[PDB]
Amino acid sequence: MNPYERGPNPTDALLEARSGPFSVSEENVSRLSASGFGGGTIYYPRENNTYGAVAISPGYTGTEASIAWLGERIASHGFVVITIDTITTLDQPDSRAEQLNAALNHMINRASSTVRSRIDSSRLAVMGHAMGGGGSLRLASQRPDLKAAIPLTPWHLNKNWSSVTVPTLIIGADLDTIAPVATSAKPIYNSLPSSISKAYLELDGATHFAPNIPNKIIGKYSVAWLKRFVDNDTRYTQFLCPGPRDGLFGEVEEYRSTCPF
Repeated sequence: MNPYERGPNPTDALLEARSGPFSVSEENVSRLSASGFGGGTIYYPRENNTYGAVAISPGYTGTEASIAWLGERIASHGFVVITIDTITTLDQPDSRAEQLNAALNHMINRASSTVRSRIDSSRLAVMGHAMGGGGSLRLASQRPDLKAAIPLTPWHLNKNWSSVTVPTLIIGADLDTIAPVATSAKPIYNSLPSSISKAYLELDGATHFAPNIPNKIIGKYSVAWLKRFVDNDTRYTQFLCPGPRDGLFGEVEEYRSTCPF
Protein backbone atom coordinates (compact mmCIF):
# COMPACT_ATOMS: atom_id res chain seq x y z
CA MET A 1 0.00 0.00 0.00
CA ASN A 2 2.85 2.43 0.74
CA PRO A 3 5.42 1.76 -2.01
CA TYR A 4 8.13 3.82 -0.29
CA GLU A 5 8.28 1.63 2.84
CA ARG A 6 11.70 0.04 3.28
CA GLY A 7 13.12 -2.43 5.77
CA PRO A 8 11.52 -4.46 8.56
CA ASN A 9 8.91 -3.29 11.01
CA PRO A 10 10.61 -0.90 13.44
CA THR A 11 11.21 -1.55 17.13
CA ASP A 12 13.03 0.52 19.74
CA ALA A 13 15.85 -2.03 19.70
CA LEU A 14 16.17 -1.86 15.90
CA LEU A 15 16.25 1.96 15.90
CA GLU A 16 18.66 2.13 18.87
CA ALA A 17 21.24 -0.29 17.46
CA ARG A 18 24.52 1.09 16.14
CA SER A 19 23.55 0.03 12.61
CA GLY A 20 20.21 -0.34 10.88
CA PRO A 21 19.09 -3.34 8.83
CA PHE A 22 20.51 -2.26 5.43
CA SER A 23 24.01 -3.22 4.38
CA VAL A 24 25.72 -0.04 3.10
CA SER A 25 28.60 0.95 0.82
CA GLU A 26 30.46 4.20 0.29
CA GLU A 27 31.28 6.38 -2.72
CA ASN A 28 34.17 8.80 -2.18
CA VAL A 29 33.45 12.34 -3.45
CA SER A 30 36.64 14.36 -3.64
CA ARG A 31 36.75 18.15 -3.38
CA LEU A 32 37.25 18.59 -7.12
CA SER A 33 34.68 16.09 -8.26
CA ALA A 34 32.28 18.30 -6.31
CA SER A 35 30.73 21.42 -7.77
CA GLY A 36 29.55 23.86 -5.10
CA PHE A 37 30.60 21.93 -1.99
CA GLY A 38 33.79 20.57 -0.52
CA GLY A 39 33.27 16.93 -1.43
CA GLY A 40 32.40 14.26 1.10
CA THR A 41 31.11 10.68 1.18
CA ILE A 42 27.95 8.97 -0.06
CA TYR A 43 26.52 6.05 1.91
CA TYR A 44 23.93 3.99 0.05
CA PRO A 45 22.05 0.71 0.58
CA ARG A 46 23.61 -2.13 -1.36
CA GLU A 47 20.14 -3.59 -1.85
CA ASN A 48 19.07 -2.50 -5.33
CA ASN A 49 15.99 -0.36 -4.73
CA THR A 50 15.13 3.31 -4.85
CA TYR A 51 15.41 5.30 -1.64
CA GLY A 52 15.07 8.85 -0.45
CA ALA A 53 18.24 10.93 -0.25
CA VAL A 54 19.73 13.06 2.52
CA ALA A 55 22.44 15.72 2.53
CA ILE A 56 24.16 16.40 5.86
CA SER A 57 26.30 19.57 6.52
CA PRO A 58 28.74 20.03 9.42
CA GLY A 59 29.10 23.27 11.39
CA TYR A 60 31.67 26.03 11.83
CA THR A 61 35.30 24.74 11.75
CA GLY A 62 33.90 21.18 11.44
CA THR A 63 34.71 18.52 8.86
CA GLU A 64 32.90 15.51 7.38
CA ALA A 65 34.36 13.42 10.20
CA SER A 66 32.16 15.28 12.70
CA ILE A 67 28.96 14.00 11.05
CA ALA A 68 30.09 10.75 9.38
CA TRP A 69 28.63 8.31 11.92
CA LEU A 70 25.19 9.84 11.39
CA GLY A 71 25.21 9.56 7.60
CA GLU A 72 26.26 5.92 7.78
CA ARG A 73 23.74 5.10 10.51
CA ILE A 74 20.91 6.79 8.62
CA ALA A 75 21.90 5.13 5.33
CA SER A 76 21.81 1.75 7.10
CA HIS A 77 18.05 2.34 7.56
CA GLY A 78 17.24 2.85 3.88
CA PHE A 79 18.47 6.16 2.52
CA VAL A 80 21.23 7.47 0.28
CA VAL A 81 23.08 9.97 2.47
CA ILE A 82 25.83 12.39 1.52
CA THR A 83 27.96 13.67 4.35
CA ILE A 84 29.87 16.71 3.09
CA ASP A 85 32.85 18.90 3.73
CA THR A 86 32.33 22.62 3.11
CA ILE A 87 34.31 24.75 0.63
CA THR A 88 36.00 26.32 3.65
CA THR A 89 35.53 25.35 7.28
CA LEU A 90 34.46 28.89 8.25
CA ASP A 91 31.53 29.07 5.81
CA GLN A 92 28.37 30.75 7.10
CA PRO A 93 24.89 29.16 7.11
CA ASP A 94 23.48 30.59 3.87
CA SER A 95 26.46 29.38 1.88
CA ARG A 96 26.07 26.03 3.68
CA ALA A 97 22.45 25.97 2.52
CA GLU A 98 23.81 26.37 -1.01
CA GLN A 99 26.28 23.54 -0.41
CA LEU A 100 23.60 21.18 0.88
CA ASN A 101 21.77 21.94 -2.37
CA ALA A 102 24.93 21.32 -4.43
CA ALA A 103 25.41 18.05 -2.49
CA LEU A 104 21.83 16.92 -3.21
CA ASN A 105 22.36 17.64 -6.91
CA HIS A 106 25.67 15.76 -6.91
CA MET A 107 24.02 12.56 -5.61
CA ILE A 108 21.19 12.78 -8.17
CA ASN A 109 23.00 14.00 -11.29
CA ARG A 110 26.73 13.54 -10.72
CA ALA A 111 27.49 10.41 -8.70
CA SER A 112 28.08 6.95 -10.17
CA SER A 113 25.32 4.97 -11.86
CA THR A 114 25.30 2.84 -8.71
CA VAL A 115 24.18 5.79 -6.53
CA ARG A 116 21.98 7.63 -9.04
CA SER A 117 19.90 4.55 -9.82
CA ARG A 118 19.24 4.08 -6.07
CA ILE A 119 17.77 7.57 -5.55
CA ASP A 120 14.15 8.55 -5.89
CA SER A 121 15.11 12.15 -6.67
CA SER A 122 11.60 13.38 -5.65
CA ARG A 123 12.10 12.50 -1.97
CA LEU A 124 14.97 14.53 -0.49
CA ALA A 125 15.96 15.75 2.97
CA VAL A 126 18.63 17.94 4.54
CA MET A 127 20.31 17.81 7.95
CA GLY A 128 23.04 19.89 9.53
CA HIS A 129 24.98 20.38 12.73
CA ALA A 130 25.13 23.91 14.16
CA MET A 131 25.80 26.39 11.35
CA GLY A 132 25.07 23.38 9.17
CA GLY A 133 21.67 23.22 10.85
CA GLY A 134 21.04 26.85 9.97
CA GLY A 135 21.98 25.83 6.45
CA SER A 136 19.25 23.17 6.62
CA LEU A 137 16.66 25.74 7.67
CA ARG A 138 17.61 28.19 4.92
CA LEU A 139 17.42 25.61 2.10
CA ALA A 140 14.21 24.20 3.59
CA SER A 141 12.88 27.77 3.46
CA GLN A 142 13.95 28.01 -0.21
CA ARG A 143 12.97 24.46 -1.29
CA PRO A 144 9.51 23.59 0.09
CA ASP A 145 9.72 20.55 -2.25
CA LEU A 146 12.07 18.96 0.31
CA LYS A 147 10.46 16.27 2.41
CA ALA A 148 12.25 16.70 5.75
CA ALA A 149 14.74 18.88 7.61
CA ILE A 150 16.69 17.97 10.76
CA PRO A 151 18.70 20.91 12.19
CA LEU A 152 20.95 19.61 14.98
CA THR A 153 21.87 22.13 17.74
CA PRO A 154 21.24 24.74 15.05
CA TRP A 155 22.39 28.31 14.71
CA HIS A 156 21.44 31.01 12.22
CA LEU A 157 21.49 34.79 12.52
CA ASN A 158 17.75 34.62 11.89
CA LYS A 159 15.62 32.54 14.23
CA ASN A 160 12.30 33.32 12.48
CA TRP A 161 11.57 30.37 10.19
CA SER A 162 7.78 30.70 9.91
CA SER A 163 8.34 30.51 6.13
CA VAL A 164 9.34 26.81 6.39
CA THR A 165 6.72 24.23 5.39
CA VAL A 166 9.14 21.27 5.27
CA PRO A 167 8.67 18.86 8.23
CA THR A 168 11.39 19.83 10.68
CA LEU A 169 12.85 18.06 13.72
CA ILE A 170 14.78 20.62 15.79
CA ILE A 171 17.25 18.87 18.11
CA GLY A 172 18.74 20.85 20.99
CA ALA A 173 21.35 20.23 23.69
CA ASP A 174 20.52 21.35 27.23
CA LEU A 175 24.14 22.26 28.10
CA ASP A 176 24.88 23.87 24.70
CA THR A 177 26.91 27.06 25.20
CA ILE A 178 27.90 27.71 21.58
CA ALA A 179 24.31 27.88 20.28
CA PRO A 180 22.19 28.03 23.46
CA VAL A 181 18.67 26.71 23.02
CA ALA A 182 17.30 29.75 24.89
CA THR A 183 18.48 32.04 22.08
CA SER A 184 18.59 29.63 19.14
CA ALA A 185 16.94 26.18 19.02
CA LYS A 186 13.81 27.16 20.97
CA PRO A 187 13.16 30.52 19.23
CA ILE A 188 13.74 28.69 15.94
CA TYR A 189 11.40 25.84 16.87
CA ASN A 190 8.53 28.07 18.01
CA SER A 191 8.79 30.12 14.80
CA LEU A 192 8.01 27.10 12.58
CA PRO A 193 4.32 26.97 11.51
CA SER A 194 2.12 25.18 14.02
CA SER A 195 0.37 23.83 10.90
CA ILE A 196 3.30 21.69 9.72
CA SER A 197 4.74 18.51 11.20
CA LYS A 198 7.46 19.71 13.52
CA ALA A 199 9.12 18.56 16.71
CA TYR A 200 11.56 19.88 19.27
CA LEU A 201 13.85 17.40 21.02
CA GLU A 202 16.32 18.44 23.70
CA LEU A 203 19.07 16.05 24.74
CA ASP A 204 19.86 15.63 28.44
CA GLY A 205 23.41 16.19 29.64
CA ALA A 206 24.42 17.25 26.14
CA THR A 207 26.95 19.86 24.97
CA HIS A 208 26.99 21.58 21.59
CA PHE A 209 29.03 18.61 20.32
CA ALA A 210 26.75 15.74 21.30
CA PRO A 211 25.81 15.28 17.58
CA ASN A 212 29.46 14.70 16.69
CA ILE A 213 29.68 11.28 18.40
CA PRO A 214 27.35 8.26 18.00
CA ASN A 215 24.23 9.02 20.02
CA LYS A 216 21.39 6.55 19.99
CA ILE A 217 18.70 9.16 20.71
CA ILE A 218 19.77 11.31 17.76
CA GLY A 219 20.09 8.21 15.57
CA LYS A 220 16.75 6.78 16.66
CA TYR A 221 14.63 9.91 16.19
CA SER A 222 16.45 11.15 13.09
CA VAL A 223 15.66 7.83 11.41
CA ALA A 224 12.09 7.88 12.73
CA TRP A 225 11.63 11.40 11.33
CA LEU A 226 13.17 10.70 7.93
CA LYS A 227 11.13 7.47 7.70
CA ARG A 228 7.84 9.22 8.48
CA PHE A 229 8.38 12.11 6.12
CA VAL A 230 10.75 11.04 3.37
CA ASP A 231 9.03 7.64 3.00
CA ASN A 232 5.58 8.69 4.33
CA ASP A 233 6.17 5.63 6.53
CA THR A 234 3.37 5.55 9.09
CA ARG A 235 4.95 2.61 10.93
CA TYR A 236 7.24 5.24 12.45
CA THR A 237 4.58 7.70 13.68
CA GLN A 238 4.25 6.04 17.09
CA PHE A 239 7.92 6.84 17.80
CA LEU A 240 7.35 10.56 17.24
CA CYS A 241 3.81 10.80 18.64
CA PRO A 242 3.60 11.38 21.50
CA GLY A 243 7.37 10.88 21.25
CA PRO A 244 10.18 10.38 23.77
CA ARG A 245 9.77 10.46 27.54
CA ASP A 246 11.51 12.96 29.80
CA GLY A 247 12.37 12.30 33.47
CA LEU A 248 14.32 9.65 35.34
CA PHE A 249 13.59 6.66 33.07
CA GLY A 250 13.00 8.48 29.77
CA GLU A 251 15.55 9.29 27.09
CA VAL A 252 15.43 13.07 26.75
CA GLU A 253 15.29 16.39 28.62
CA GLU A 254 12.29 17.87 26.77
CA TYR A 255 10.10 17.06 23.79
CA ARG A 256 7.46 19.11 21.98
CA SER A 257 5.66 18.41 18.73
CA THR A 258 2.66 19.21 16.59
CA CYS A 259 1.45 15.64 17.05
CA PRO A 260 -0.71 13.96 16.00
CA PHE A 261 0.79 13.52 12.53
